Amino acid sequence: MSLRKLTEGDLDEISSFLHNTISDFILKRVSAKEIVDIDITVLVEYTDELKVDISAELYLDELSDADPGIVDEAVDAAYRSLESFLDGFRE
Repeated sequence: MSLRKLTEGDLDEISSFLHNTISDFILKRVSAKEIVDIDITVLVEYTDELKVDISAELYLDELSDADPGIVDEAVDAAYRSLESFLDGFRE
């Protein structure tokens, strides 16, 4: 481990990195202009043990047509990119 004392700042740098990771993954899956909107909430908590919880919603136009997992791929890509980003600190 080679980081800082995890408080609101560090935890939001991670919440923002996770939000961008899903957003950029959604943009490498389907266009921001085929999308009506996206709703992404990243939660991180510490109660003797560490919790990280990622909720993402992807709202396409009533005309678009995309893959039956394209959102789940973004959240999984964020969780697995977090697990390997943490391999840089926890192995």
